[PDB]
Parts: sequence; C-alpha cells; structure tokens
Amino acid sequence: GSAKDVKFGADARALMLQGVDLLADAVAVTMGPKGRTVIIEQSWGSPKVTKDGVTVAKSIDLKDKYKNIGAKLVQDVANNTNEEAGDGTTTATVLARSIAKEGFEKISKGANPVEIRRGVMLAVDAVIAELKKQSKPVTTPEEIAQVATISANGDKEIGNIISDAMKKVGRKGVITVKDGKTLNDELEIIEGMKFDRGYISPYFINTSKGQKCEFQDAYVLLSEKKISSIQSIVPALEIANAHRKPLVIIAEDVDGEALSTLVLNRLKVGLQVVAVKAPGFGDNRKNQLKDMAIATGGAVFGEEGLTLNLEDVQPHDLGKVGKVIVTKDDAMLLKGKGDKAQIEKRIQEIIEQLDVTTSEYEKEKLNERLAKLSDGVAVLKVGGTSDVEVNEKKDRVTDALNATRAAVEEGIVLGGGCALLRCIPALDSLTPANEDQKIGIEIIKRTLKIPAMTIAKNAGVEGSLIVEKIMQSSSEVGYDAMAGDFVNMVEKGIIDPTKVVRTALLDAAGVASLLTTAEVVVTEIP
Amino acid sequence: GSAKDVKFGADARALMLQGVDLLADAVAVTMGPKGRTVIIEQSWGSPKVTKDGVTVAKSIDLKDKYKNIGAKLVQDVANNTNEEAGDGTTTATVLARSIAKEGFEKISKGANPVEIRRGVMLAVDAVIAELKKQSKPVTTPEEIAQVATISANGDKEIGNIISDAMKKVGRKGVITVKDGKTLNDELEIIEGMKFDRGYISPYFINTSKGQKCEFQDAYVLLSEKKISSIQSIVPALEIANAHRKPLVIIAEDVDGEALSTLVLNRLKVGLQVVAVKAPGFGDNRKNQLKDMAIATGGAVFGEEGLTLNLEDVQPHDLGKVGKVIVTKDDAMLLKGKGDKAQIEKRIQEIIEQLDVTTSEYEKEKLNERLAKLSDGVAVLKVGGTSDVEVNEKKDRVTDALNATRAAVEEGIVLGGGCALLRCIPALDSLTPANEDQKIGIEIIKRTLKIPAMTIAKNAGVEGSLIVEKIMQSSSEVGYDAMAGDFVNMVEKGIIDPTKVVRTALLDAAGVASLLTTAEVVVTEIP
Amino acid sequence: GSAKDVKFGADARALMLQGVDLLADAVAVTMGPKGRTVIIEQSWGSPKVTKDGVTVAKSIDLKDKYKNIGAKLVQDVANNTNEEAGDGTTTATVLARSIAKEGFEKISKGANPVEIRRGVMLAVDAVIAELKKQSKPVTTPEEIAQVATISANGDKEIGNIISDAMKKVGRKGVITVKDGKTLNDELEIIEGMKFDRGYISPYFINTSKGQKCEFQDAYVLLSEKKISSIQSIVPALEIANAHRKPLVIIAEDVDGEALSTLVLNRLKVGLQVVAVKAPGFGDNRKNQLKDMAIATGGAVFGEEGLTLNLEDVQPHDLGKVGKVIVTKDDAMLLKGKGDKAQIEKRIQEIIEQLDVTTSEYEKEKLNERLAKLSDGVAVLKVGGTSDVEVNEKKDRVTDALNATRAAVEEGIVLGGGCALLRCIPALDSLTPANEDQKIGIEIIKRTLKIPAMTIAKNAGVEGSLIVEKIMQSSSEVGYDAMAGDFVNMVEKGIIDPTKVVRTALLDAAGVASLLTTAEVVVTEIP
Ligand SMILES: Nc1ncnc2c1ncn2[C@@H]1O[C@H](COP(=O)(O)OP(=O)(O)O)[C@@H](O)[C@H]1O
Ligand SMILES: Nc1ncnc2c1ncn2[C@@H]1O[C@H](COP(=O)(O)OP(=O)(O)O)[C@@H](O)[C@H]1O
Ligand SMILES: Nc1ncnc2c1ncn2[C@@H]1O[C@H](COP(=O)(O)OP(=O)(O)O)[C@@H](O)[C@H]1O
Ligand SMILES: [Mg+2]
Ligand SMILES: [Mg+2]
Ligand SMILES: [Mg+2]
Repeated sequence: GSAKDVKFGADARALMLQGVDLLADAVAVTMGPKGRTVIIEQSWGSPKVTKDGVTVAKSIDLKDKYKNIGAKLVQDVANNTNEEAGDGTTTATVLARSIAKEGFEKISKGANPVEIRRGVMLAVDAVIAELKKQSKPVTTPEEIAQVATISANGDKEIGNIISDAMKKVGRKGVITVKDGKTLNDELEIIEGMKFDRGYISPYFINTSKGQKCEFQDAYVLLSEKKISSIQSIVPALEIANAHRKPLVIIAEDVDGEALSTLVLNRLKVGLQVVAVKAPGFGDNRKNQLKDMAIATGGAVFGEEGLTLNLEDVQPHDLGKVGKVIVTKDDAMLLKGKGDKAQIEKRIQEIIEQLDVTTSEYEKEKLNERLAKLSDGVAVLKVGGTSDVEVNEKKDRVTDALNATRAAVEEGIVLGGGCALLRCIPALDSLTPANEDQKIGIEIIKRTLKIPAMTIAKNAGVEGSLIVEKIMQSSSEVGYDAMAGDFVNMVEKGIIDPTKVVRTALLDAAGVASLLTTAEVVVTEIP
Repeated sequence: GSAKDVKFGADARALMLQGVDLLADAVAVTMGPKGRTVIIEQSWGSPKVTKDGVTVAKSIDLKDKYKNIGAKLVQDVANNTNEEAGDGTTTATVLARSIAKEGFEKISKGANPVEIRRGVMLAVDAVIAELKKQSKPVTTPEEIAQVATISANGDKEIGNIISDAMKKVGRKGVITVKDGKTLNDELEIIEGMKFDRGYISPYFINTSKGQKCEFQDAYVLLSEKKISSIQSIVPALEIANAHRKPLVIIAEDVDGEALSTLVLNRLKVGLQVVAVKAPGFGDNRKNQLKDMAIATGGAVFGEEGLTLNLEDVQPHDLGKVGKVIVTKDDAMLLKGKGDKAQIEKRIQEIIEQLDVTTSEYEKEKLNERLAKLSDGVAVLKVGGTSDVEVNEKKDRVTDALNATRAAVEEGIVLGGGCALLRCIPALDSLTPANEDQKIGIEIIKRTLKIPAMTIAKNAGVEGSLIVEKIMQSSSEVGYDAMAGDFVNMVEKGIIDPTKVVRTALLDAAGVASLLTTAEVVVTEIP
Repeated sequence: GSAKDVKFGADARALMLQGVDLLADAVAVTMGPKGRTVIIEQSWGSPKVTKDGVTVAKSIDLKDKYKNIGAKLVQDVANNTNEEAGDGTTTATVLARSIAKEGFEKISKGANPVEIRRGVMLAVDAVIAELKKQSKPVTTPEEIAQVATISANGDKEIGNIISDAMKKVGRKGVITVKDGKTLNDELEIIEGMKFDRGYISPYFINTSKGQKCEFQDAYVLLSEKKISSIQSIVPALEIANAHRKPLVIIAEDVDGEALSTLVLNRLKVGLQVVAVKAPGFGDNRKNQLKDMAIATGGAVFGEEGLTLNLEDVQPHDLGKVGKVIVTKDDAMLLKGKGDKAQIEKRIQEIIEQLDVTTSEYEKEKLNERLAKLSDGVAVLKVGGTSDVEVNEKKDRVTDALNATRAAVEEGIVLGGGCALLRCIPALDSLTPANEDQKIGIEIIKRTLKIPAMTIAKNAGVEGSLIVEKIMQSSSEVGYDAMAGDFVNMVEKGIIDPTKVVRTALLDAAGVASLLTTAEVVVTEIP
C-alpha cells in the first residue's frame, strides 16, 4: 500500500497529546455563562460563529498527522456526545482531554494501560450509578424553562418560549427550529395536517376574506395518479353532493375535463369542492398521501399494487375531516377521523425508519410533523439581524431543546459541574483489584473536577480553588459563575439533564481510555 | 476535512480588526457630500467607479484569511443594510467598525463579551425607540426631492426628476431605472397595460410613421390557447366589422389559417385588426391574461375554469378598451372600463401574500406593476457620456429612489448624522444590570458620534470639533459639510429617512457585537 | 471572491496617472500632418501600422494593474469617441490626459473632486455652446474634399475621390470601403441590381461577343420555389410571347421539364428567355427575391403565407426592367420599375434592421447595397503595394469618410485646434459657484490649448509659442503645421467637423473628470 511512517512510545504519545490539547484548548473557551465564541472560516461563504463544542471540534483538522490523530479522536468523542444527547459537548471534550493527559502521564514500563482502562471504566460505571441516584425527575414546567435557559447560555426568553411551546404541544410532542425573517423570535403552532400546496383555481374561494376556501365536516379524496378524465371524477362528486358534505381532492394534478367539471359545478349550482396538487416529490408524495389516507381514515386511489380505481368509490373509501382551510400557497386539514391505533402505528413506523437511516434527506421529519400534527407541532422562527447571528442563536436553541427533552426523559441533576463533583465519594468507596485499576480510578476522580474548574476559569476566577470550596460546602450549594458567587443550585435554577452528564463522561472516558493504551502509531507520509 | 490552523485571543482579534479597519477605511472615503469615489478593477471589462459603500465592501476580499474573516463580516453588514433599506451603507460600515474596535479594546480576562453584546443590543433598542420618537412623517413633496437630492449626493436634478415621477405615478407606484442613450436624464411615463410583445406580421401597419399600430375605440380578444384554426376566428371579425371598430387579439400564438384570414383581409377597404402573442412564458401568461381581462373588464377564451369558446362571441365581448399602440417589440393598451373591485382584490392579495415564499419571489411586484398600470409606471433613463459614468449615476439614482421610498413608508429624521447624535441622552437615562452591559452602552454611546464626525472629516475639517459643537448646539441645528457651516438641518434640506438610520445601526451593531465575542479563530491553511 | 489589494490616495493616483500618461504618450505621436505611425504586433500575422489614435489605445494593456486601470479608462475615451464620431481620437486622448493630470494635481485635503467635476462639465457645456455658435454649415463641394483631405492626413487624392463619390451618390448616400488588388485607389459606383449567379444553360446566350445574354425592356419572373414542372412555367412564357418581351426567370432552381421547354423554345423559335438561380443561402434568399420583387415592381411566387401560384400569373404580377445582362458567373438587372415610395420604405426598413442588429452577419449590408442600387452605392477600392499599407490607408480613408459625414450633418469649424482656443474666452465669462468649480473651469481652460500645441510639437516646433501667437492673432488665422507657418485657416482649407470636436472633448472630459474623483483603488492580486 501507501508508503508509511511509524512512531514509538512517549514521543508519539506526546505528539498525539499535543493534538488533543490543541483541540481541547480551542473548544474549552466556549464553556459556561462567561464562555466565549469561536469563529470558523467557511470555504464558500461568510464565516460561522459558534459556542457549540462539537462544531468547533469538527472544524479542526491538523497538518501534523499524529496531532491530527489526537484531534480526530477528541472530535469523535464530541460528535458521539452530540449525537447521543445533543448538548454537553465542550464538557465531553475537556473530560476526554483530562482522561487522556492524566492517562498518558501515569504510563511507565511496569504499567498496563489496558488494565488501567478497565479501572477507569469501573470508575465510570460507579459514577453514573451515583448520578442516577442523584437524579430527580422533572415536575414543574418552571424546571423546563430553567434547563432550557441554562442550556441556551442564560437567554431567559429562549427557555420561556421553549416552555410555552412544550406546554402547548406537550412534553414529547414535536418542536422544530427554523430561521425567522423577523428580527425577533416567534413561536408558531400548527394543528392539523399542513403542507405547501394550494388550490389549482382561484374560483374555489368561498370566503373572500383572506381569500381562502374554508370548509368543515368535509370529505377527502386521495389520488396518486392524475385525474384528467370525467369518467373517474364524476362518481366522487355524486357521492359528495349526495351526503351534502364539502369535498377536498388531493392529487398528483387535477386538470383536463375534470377541473372543468369542478369549476363549472363550483361556479354554478354552488357545489362545495376544492382540488389541490399532491405535496409532490416523486416517490415521497406516495408516502405522504399514504399518511393523509391513514390519518383522515380512508384509502388512496391509483397504482400501489392493489389498484383501487376512481370510478368505483364508496363513502368508506374517502376521508373525513373536522375542518379544512386552503389558500394559494398552502393547505391545512384539521380533525381528521381514523384509527388512532393505526396512525400511532404509522408514526412508530416512520420513527423506526428514520432512526436507522439518518440521511441528509430529512423529508422523513417533514412526514413526522405532519402525521403528529393532530396533537400539534411548534415552529421556532429564530430572529436576529444577520444570518451568522441566527445560526448562532439557532445552535443554542437546538441545544436547549435537546437538553429539555433529555431532562424530561431521564432527569435533572445539579448544574455547574457539581453533579460530577458529588460522585467522587462513590469512587472513594471502591475496591480496586490492582495498582493499574487504582490508577484508572484516580484518573477519573481527578477528571470529575474539571468541568467546574473550567466554567470558573472562563469566568476569570481561581477555578480550582472554587472547586474545593464547593467540595467543603454542602451538597445543595455550588458556584454561580455568572453571578460570581455561591448559591443553592437547584433553587437558583442552575441544573443539567442527567442524560447529558452521563453521556458526555461515558463517551469521553470511553475513547480517551482507549487512546491511553497506545504504544505505537502508524501514519501516512506527506 | 481540510488541514487547518487556529489562533487565540487578542492576537487573532488584532488580525480580524486589521481586516475590518482596512475595509472600513476603504469604504469611509465615500461618505457625505465631500466624499470621494472608489475605482474597482473588473476582470473582463473597464473598471467600475462607485460611491456606494456596499459595492466597495463586496469588492474587497483579502489574502490573509483572518483579515478576510473580518472583511467578510463587514460585507455582511453592508450587504444586509443595502438589502433591507437600499442606502446607508457607508454609515453601517463605519458604525460596524466603531463597535468592533471599541468592543475589542474593552475586553479583558474578567470581562464577558456576550453580556457586553447584550448591553450593546439594549442600547440599540433604546436608541431606535428614540429615533422613532424623533421621526416626523413626510408631507410636502418638497421633502421628497430633499431626501432624494441628499441621497443622490447633492444632484438636485435627480431629486427633482424623482419628485416628478413620484408625483405622476404616486408615492407607492412603480419607478424603475435604466440606461439612456441620451447624454441627459429623461423621465418617461408609461400609462395603460404595457407588455413586451410585438405583432406577428408587418402587414398590419396603419400609420407608417414610427411603424406602429395606432388604434382607438377598439375591440379586444383574449385567447389562452393558440388560434391556428379554421372558423374559430371568423365570428370575432364579422362582429368587429359589424360595429365598425378595430380589434386587437392577444393569444398564445396566432398563425395557421387564422393569420391567413387576418392578412390578406387586412389589406382591404381599411378595416383595422392587429394580433399579438400573449405575454407568455408558461404558467405566468394565464395570470397576465386574467389581469388584462379584469382590467378591460371581463375576458375568457381557451381552456377553462368556466368555459367560454371562441366560436360563440357577442358584441359585448369581452372587455373594453379605449386606445391601443403596438410596435415591433412591445404592446400598449389604455382606456379599460368599469373596474376597481377586482384591482383592490389584487392589492389585497399581494399584501396578504409573498410573506410565504418571502426569500426571492418578487414576481408579485411584476403583477403589481401590471394591474396598477392604469395609474402609471415611470422609467428613469439616465444619461451620461460613458458607461462607467452611467453606472455611477444610476447607482446614486437607485440609492435616492430607495431612500425616498423608505422616507414615505417610515419617516424622515435629521441628516448629517445628528439623528443618531440626539439619541445619546436616551442612553444616558438607562439602567445597566452590570459592568459588562455598561461597557456595551458606552460602546454605542461613542459609536453614535461616528457618522457625523466622518462626514466632516471627509470635508477636510476637524470632525470631532464639529460633533461637540453640534452637541452643544440646539436640536434643530447641525453641520452643513458641503456649505462648510452650521445651519438649521430640516430647513436647509439635509434629512435622512428613518428606516435607513435604524437599519444601518441595527445591522452594524448586530454583527459587530457578535464579532467582539470571539476568543478563537479557525481558518484553512494556504 | 478573488483575493485583492487596495491603494489609497495620491499614491494610487500617481500610478493610474502613470498608465494614462504612458498610453497618451503612445497615441499622441500620431497627431497632425507631421504626426507619425505606430506599429502594433499581431499575434498571428505580420504587424499593424497605424495613425489611428483609438487603434493604438486599444492595443495597449498594462501589467501593472493600476496603470492598466488608467489605460483602460483612456482607451474607453478613444473608443467612445471613435464610435460616436469616427475621427478625433488622438485629440480625445490628449484632452483626456490633460484633464486627468491637471485634475489630479489640483486635489488636496479641503478639495471636493466631485464638485470640481461639476465645474469641468459646466465648462464643457459652455464650450460646446460657443462651438455651435462658431459652426458654419458646409456648402460648396470643395469644403467636403478639404475636410476629407485634412482628416486623411493630407492625401489630396483621397479627398478628391471622396468628393467624387459624395457627388455621384449624394451627401447621405452609401459609400463603403474595401481592398483593391490594383496599386492605386479606384472609385467604382454601382447602380442597378447585381448578384453573383449565372445562366443555368449556355444555350441562353444572345451576344456571341463576351458570351452574355443581353436583353432590354424585359420582364422578370420571381419564384421562391423550384421550377421543375411544365404546367407552372408555361403561362409565364405565353404571357411573354404575347407582349413580345424578353423574360428573365429567377428561381431556387429551374430544371426538370421546365428547363427543356426553355432551351427548346430558345433554340428552335428564337424566344428570348433566360433562367438563373436564386442568389442563394437559405432564408436570405427570401429577403433577396422579395427585394428584387419590390425593386422591379411585382411579386414573388411560391409559399410565404398568401401563396401566389405560378399557374395563375398576370402581367402585373411579373417584373419590368430597363435592361438585363447575364453571364456564366453573375447577373445584373438594370432600370427596374416599381413604387419608389415602397422601395425607399424597404431601404428604411433594412437600415433600421441592421442598426439594432448585434450581428457578425453582414449580409444585411449586402442586401442594402442591392436595393439601394439605381439610387446607388459607391465602393472605394483602396490600393497600395502591400496589405499593411492597404490597412493603414483604409483606416485613414474611413476616418475621412466619417469626418465628411459629420461635417455635412453638423458643421465645420476651424482646424489646427484653434476652434477650442477661440472657445477659451467663453470660459472667461463664466460665474463659478465656488472654488472647486473654479478649479474645474481652469482645468478646461488649460486643456483647450493642448491639441494645437501637440500638433505643433509633432512638427518639431515650439508648440506653446505657437498657441500664444495664434491667440494673440485674429480669429480667422491659425498655424499651418505642415507648411510650417501661420495662415488663414478656412481659406487654406484646414478645417474640422464640429461633431468631432464636440464629441472628443465631451467624452474625454466626461470620463477623466470622473477619474479625478478617485480616492481609493481596488485591484486583483497577480
Ligand atoms: N450560571 C451558571 N453557573 C454555573 N454553571 C453554569 C451556569 N450556567 C451554565 N453553567 C454550566 O455550563 C455547562 C454548559 O456548558 P455549555 O457552555 O452550554 O456547553 P455544553 O452544554 O456543550 O457543555 C453546564 O454544565 C452548566 O452546569
Ligand atoms: N450637505 C450635507 N451636509 C451634511 N451631511 C450630509 C450632506 N449631504 C449628505 N449628508 C449625509 O451623508 C449621509 C449619506 O451618506 P452617503 O454618502 O449617501 O453613503 P450611504 O448613504 O451609503 O451611507 C447622510 O447621513 C447625510 O446626513
Ligand atoms: N495642415 C494642418 N495644419 C494644422 N493642423 C492640422 C493640419 N492637418 C491636420 N490638422 C489637425 O490634426 C487634427 C486631427 O488629428 P489626426 O492626426 O487626424 O488624428 P485624429 O483625427 O484621430 O485626432 C485636427 O484637429 C486638425 O485640426
Ligand atoms: Mg450547551
Ligand atoms: Mg448614499
Ligand atoms: Mg484623423
């Protein structure tokens, strides 16, 4: 293969550690309320600004291939943490560096770094256990706003808006985040099944106020194929006019003579019909029409396999909806009736798809908001006066959102970094099998102090003193680095989801303890 | 990814600040009446000359990647301001530099630049509030010519011609700007229903002078389909020859046997017919033809909503009409009857839409020019002796136009830079939460002085003397830098639209305050 | 975008001025009777020699990007002048340099170069006014030959031959210029209808001397389609034998049985017919045959739309010509009768075509020459012993032609450069609004002296002595630099069209006064 070059022992360890230390030093300035931002040059556009640890970590590759090995491993931990939890990234990085340094330093001739790894892993299990003991599940929706506002770097309006959306959509409902054009944040809430397609003809309009077509207690007709012929359209209208209900028709397109029947029967003898194009993306629209079919109760016409033809309809083949609103741009359907078991089956299906298949073709999420919209969904239109600002704020909002979900689903524990600090006594009551494992437990025991010392150090104060003042102090009290003084932690609102504290530490130790086992590294020649 | 290189703290800040300062220094020479032009090399052609801050800013990228980061952020400011307001670009640039410098200088170890950002943004909100209090909405059309003339760098003829066009088409009517072939400026006004399509055959000609079709009290025919067919044309001509009136026919195309009837039968006892292609281009042409339909009052043929066929016409068909003039390139219709419910329906439609698809789809204005063309539209044919001159003058005219629109839609406030200067006392009555925010408010307090000091500095005078002379002076008085002495501002005509002053400041502070938060910069290696 | 580099103030100004001065110094050696030529290397061929200012200016681009900016602006001046007037190019360049230098030098800190520009433009308006006052419209056809001979650098034979062409074709008729193979210039004048197509068969020959078919008082038949069949051709011959006239037939082709009828009736009962191919391209042929239709009076057969078929002809559907001569290679038709109004309509149509016709396809002129014949066009076959000679000379004759047309259409004024010198007192009676404008008027006042001093300097004499001596002298007298002494200008024939003198100065001052406004220059890095 390709010509290569290899390096041996503490020399190579010192190089890899140089890389780790560089990347860690770059990410770690972002940590905490007094933390600071990192600008990253973009190849094509104006540069990114961020406070996100993982996005800083991913941005840094290095010319020196060994230092690049270290860097790649630490960004691996930060990425794993971001994927598994969505916050706590800088924390995972500084933890990983601490384990890597303290690991590397203790290696000698007689030492057995694999066994030391076993010891640190023992220490991590023992720590997360005590963390779970410390966890107190969220209750009041004030705590939601607290976790959100702290995860959003002290922006109270963010955690307020998140609390509102989570109240009005539910704690495990769908919230999504997107760019505003407005200079301020907006919470929009959609209920129903909205999609971005409008009436084919203006003539369908009934209200003249807003220029909408508004219907209630309506029927739905779903066609996967185009409907140009009269032959397949007419029975669907006779059946609709029969039971005196309005009919909405969703199709790949509605045109030829069919549209002529629709807008003649519409303008004359005042029939209540609308026709709108299918949401429309090739094979995607098929899945969407299947979604709306299942939600509104009823079936899709045209070619799947079993073909149901448009000429032979029955009232049980249509759809039934509480309300419908359509405009030139978009269509919303509301309170559609169908089997709730079967629709939750559908949502369970799409989620179980998406989770094993995370492409950057995220229309699978666009499905999930739609079929879940009969509880509701919240859109978070983030503001700001410039794109880079909105990207920063949106990074923070997504962080706070993921943090709140982790909080509701697992629990909350003390903020600052105190939650890890309180786990040290649990390590003190361990029973190491040998010197190596004891070294591992010592490594983790030192490493737990780090996040608080870093958050304090960013504040401009004597962080490692502050850590010790915290340790002499009671369990409920910690250091408010923004206010610059000690406080009850949970009372003052400084709290972290347990899931994030668990995952950051677990990933960081998981990769770094493996890194410390290295004795020889092999790299490509420039 | 690509190999990268990172830099830490006030060093990287000093580099980025070098970039900011370079670009700002380049932009700032253009500012005010005594400002000066910037030549920019073009790759293919002869070089640009400009006084436009944003066009100077976009032209400058830098080899040093950090300085280039600063530069790119400043271009973000100037571009955002130009997009959102269309003037005030140089102002936004010098403001952004001032906030960036004064920001960077005040950071230390104990400082919290994000919180300083919060203080700055507080200060900007507090300032724009007082700006809105200061705003006095435009009334006399002398004020229009004043804001135009100041935004056009003292060219009175520009603001005169803009005032004339805005009078003759209305303050929210359509004005557009284009190159003359003439050495002087011209105002042309189009009235009617103008669109860019010319005959189909030459044999139609009636006046021989200009080679136009000039018709009066004519008929109009509207066909969404091609008219190539046998006997679908004839009743429309028999009915036209009946009431001895000329007919213009607009269609997707007119050709085959139809055209053969039209000519040669045009060349017979001078009855007047003309045929022209529909304004066209796919799905747009339907909306355009419905526009001309509703304007002349009713009109439908071709395939359908409600179906009207071309064989069955009546003398009241389909809309009417007044006068018509068409040439080889373009067609104009004039005196359409009845109508105004549907046009107000149209403005009600455009005002309610575009808000969705808000991110590039300005064709809604292309609609608005058409359906409002029975009031008018203005073309601004700018003159000059050379293309580069023409591009300069046109840049200035477009600036003055956007400025006049911002003035009519939001308000006017004091020129010079005094409007920002008067907002300082509003900052003096603020209640900062902490030292960081106080630093921010101080930053804005200093930065507000900048535009006035810069306009004076370009004059060759002691700008910061003049700033303080203005501050000691009364609210109504400021510095006329062209005349070189103090005057009543509003009386002398030196006034700025409030929209431009708010948007420049908001964007500049918005990006620069984010820039000051940086602690680490990451860039690609050369 | 692309990495760039910027420069500030008089430093950058001195570089741009270096470029301007280089290009100007190169062009200016060509000026006047004692001026000299410039050789320009061609990439592919043997080098150009020229006395044309604009062609020198366009040839010079510069490595130093700033100097190249200056260079691009001055060649912009020379190109604008050549496009707008066709002579006076060197003059426009030296004027532009003078305005640029005198502009740049007068700039300081307190100065306002845009306002200085305003003063300059004021001065130029004031100058061209007095120029128009000085203008005396051309009368005698001696004056045309004078303007031509002076614009052709003293070649009397050029202005003689141009005078002859202008007499024999008219003052606004068509003269064109092209290479001879003869070593001397020749004037050919074409009138009639010439095109390069010959008899299909030798049997058509009538003269036996030259082998031509010569006809008079003939008919012409025009067929856009092929003529193979008998039944379409025969009535056209019966109608010809009826009225005992010769028949010329022009067609896409004439062959099959038709041709057999033609040369049978030709060879056995000496009928007077010839048949010739259409001038031939594809779509061009339609316009050519319809041209010949319109010229000869009559109509084209075959399919346009309304189709007239060859079976149904009438004598008023043919064509009628004073004379016809045909050979193996070419066909000439003479004194064709038709509506002169309709033919002038046709020429008015083709000129209005070609003028807006962004075309490398010059056949529109090849059309225009044809339909203009028997009104006439003159071709100027320029001689010389070598291609480079022919091209230089052709440049000069084209200059003289454009100059004569400018003279007839606007006027003539004093040569030498005296006409501007006489305009200086008009500057003396101006009322400047401020110091800047006064600087501008002073700049123009100095620049006006330049062209005469340059023409004198090229002579090898003390140009600025000569300028002041002419200024001390009376209005009618100036300096004959070729004869080397003072003379009455108009009497000795040294005169310049007013259009060229106005346009050169107006363009030069127009861009240079803009150049002087620059404070910052931005250029791409090598
Ligand atoms: N006022 C505060 N006092 C003490 N610690 C805080 C305060 N606000 C936030 N923190 C701590 O900051 C940490 C969050 O780090 P952050 O900068 O959001 O990056 P990440 O979440 O990716 O680690 C949490 O562990 C939290 O305990
Ligand atoms: N005669 C004048 N006296 C004082 N200030 C002026 C005068 N003319 C224009 N200004 C000021 O110049 C500013 C406009 O700057 P300009 O050169 O148009 O660049 P931009 O508008 O792109 O920032 C306005 O704020 C206005 O107050
Ligand atoms: N015999 C002459 N005496 C004085 N001036 C002359 C004479 N011949 C030509 N000129 C001047 O030369 C100028 C023309 O310059 P020329 O060399 O033709 O290049 P261009 O026409 O491109 O400027 C005219 O202004 C004319 O007055
Ligand atoms: Mg976070
Ligand atoms: Mg401006
Ligand atoms: Mg000449």
